[PDB]
Amino acid sequence: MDVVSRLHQKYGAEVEKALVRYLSIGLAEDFREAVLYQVKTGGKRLRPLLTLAAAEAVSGQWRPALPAAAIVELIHNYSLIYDDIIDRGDVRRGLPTVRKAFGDNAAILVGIWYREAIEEAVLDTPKPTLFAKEVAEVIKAIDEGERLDILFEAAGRSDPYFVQARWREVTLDDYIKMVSLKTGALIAAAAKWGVLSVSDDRGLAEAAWNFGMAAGVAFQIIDDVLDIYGEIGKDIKEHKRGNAVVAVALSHLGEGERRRLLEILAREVVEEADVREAVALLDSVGAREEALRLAARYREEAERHLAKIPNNGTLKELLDFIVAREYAENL
Amino acid sequence: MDVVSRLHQKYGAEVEKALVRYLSIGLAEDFREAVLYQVKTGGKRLRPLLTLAAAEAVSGQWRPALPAAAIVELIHNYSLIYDDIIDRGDVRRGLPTVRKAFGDNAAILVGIWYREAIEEAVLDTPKPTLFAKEVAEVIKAIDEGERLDILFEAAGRSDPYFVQARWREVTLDDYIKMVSLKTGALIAAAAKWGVLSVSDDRGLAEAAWNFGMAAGVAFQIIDDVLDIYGEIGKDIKEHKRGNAVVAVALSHLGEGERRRLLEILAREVVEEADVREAVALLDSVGAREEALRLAARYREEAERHLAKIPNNGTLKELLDFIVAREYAENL
Ligand code: DMA
Ligand code: DMA
Ligand SMILES: [Cl-]
Ligand SMILES: [Cl-]
Repeated sequence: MDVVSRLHQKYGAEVEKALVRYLSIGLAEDFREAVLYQVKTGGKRLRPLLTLAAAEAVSGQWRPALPAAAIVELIHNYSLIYDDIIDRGDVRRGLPTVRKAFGDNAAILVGIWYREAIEEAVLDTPKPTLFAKEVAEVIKAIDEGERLDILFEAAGRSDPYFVQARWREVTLDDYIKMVSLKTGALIAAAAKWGVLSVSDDRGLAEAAWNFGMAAGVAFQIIDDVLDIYGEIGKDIKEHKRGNAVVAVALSHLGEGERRRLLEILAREVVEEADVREAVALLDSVGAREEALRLAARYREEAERHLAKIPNNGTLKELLDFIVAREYAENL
Repeated sequence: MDVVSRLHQKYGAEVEKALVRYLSIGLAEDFREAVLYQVKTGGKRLRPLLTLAAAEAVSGQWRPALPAAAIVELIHNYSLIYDDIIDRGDVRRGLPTVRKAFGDNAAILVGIWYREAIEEAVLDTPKPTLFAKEVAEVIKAIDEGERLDILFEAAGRSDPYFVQARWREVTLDDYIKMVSLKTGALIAAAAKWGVLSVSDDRGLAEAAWNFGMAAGVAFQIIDDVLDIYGEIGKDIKEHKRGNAVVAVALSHLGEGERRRLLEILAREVVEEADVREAVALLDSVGAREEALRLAARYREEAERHLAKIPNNGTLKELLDFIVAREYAENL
């Protein structure tokens, strides 16, 4: 029994109850199914589990962190609803997305509703004005990270802004700034908010934040590796320079090899043979191994921050699962 | 010089400054133009003017209400950004909409940003946790009102939810519930929030709320009359049962006339001759005059609530302008 299965057994029912409770406030009966849909499609709930484990580590209690746990999971799902609209995603967690089942525009009315459910949860935390400010900052970080990820694409969008503001160059630093915002900030928030729910120790809150950030970066990097070396080459087909292996490669490839890889990424339809050729360019500079070493760097940073947090056994198990440690080292 | 021109001269520059200030917090330079766009396209700013006039009426000061004034105008514009996406609107205030100039999906990233700018303004008010709760309630009221308005349509959408959840019947009561939410609540909030910014008198806050609600309903009704009798018959072309004249008519028309009017509204493309025929049905039961009498009812209610508020001269001028009193009585 993994730490996730165990924490789902301990915290799960209460997490699901809290999500429904905040979303249900003021919710019209004939809109209920549409609004509850995104939280009824499953998910690992890793973020709220992290929130509750962090609270429990520092204080021995997890229940006072339930409102914070619902905030972080509701923000996750709010971002997913709009992500599916923007990317026109049809499937998630093996089921139709909100935009697919209900329509793009119905999905927007749902997303708008989620942000106010998040606000109800904020008002239900131990420190409402502090949570309110951190929620605004984290949502803006996610929005900015998403903006950057799209502008780091090499092709494939029909929004004049995404086309015209597309960045000319994407460095490894750029890539790290982007994933810290898009993926890291909300995982940093999950940990930090668990601590804030049960403790006024600022040092512990800051350690939990730094721990979640680093873990989220390590996770995204690994995810990016899978999304290249497996459906082989999914991020190449999708024109992404905001991919760790690609960004690593672009930093090492010679001028002609560099120009070629960008040419492939910018192809309106990327063929199988384009993928293979792109992967060969990546391998020609050992980009995959370098990406995985970068993931190790952040995983080790997460561990140093985590060492500052008391009673951290369960959080250490979650970290290993989150950064898919066992798997990554096997690769 | 009308009350609006006068209040724009007094409050305007400070209102515009506050909008830019909250939106600018944490705003990336290359996203600035896209995000500031919706507030740089003009607008009467009637809502924040009402906020500031209400504060000034009860306390003699308007500046402490600037954060509340920015909240209400930012909510207005947040709702407009998504309204333009959902309705695929190309033009607003004589210029391209955000979705038009930047793209539907860029518009979403902008809308997401507006809600967090609204939250920064909330944190800057005299009573942050109270404002935070009222903002969540009012945004949910707008979202629900919008949901109802779309489900009150007789045709014309491609979202499975809008088609499948479309209401079978739309009564006058239904119509009033809908406009109270879609239009009234935020105008009620504008007034009430001005009072809350400078006073703990609950009776005055409640009077300002009731005053703004009633004014917003009267305004929407009149707007609906214009949107029938003038571009003649715009709401008929757009399949709206959520129109005061239409809703009045449906309540009085005989079975065959009633069935016919609905048939016209449900026509996938409504022709000129369908409009004229629809208008004749409306006139056959004096629906326009009845709608305007309903607008008078709410305008008179607004006045009774307004009478409970001290030093109310300017607020009375705004009310007349808001419910286009002079014009309505001329019609
Ligand atoms: C933090 C982490 C490793 C999450 C993995 O799943 P997900 O959050 O991307 O998706 P879901 O919400 O479906 O579990
Ligand atoms: C409250 C009221 C009578 C508003 C009229 O203008 P609007 O708010 O619909 O549009 P804009 O924001 O462009 O002035
Ligand atoms: Cl507990
Ligand atoms: Cl003042």
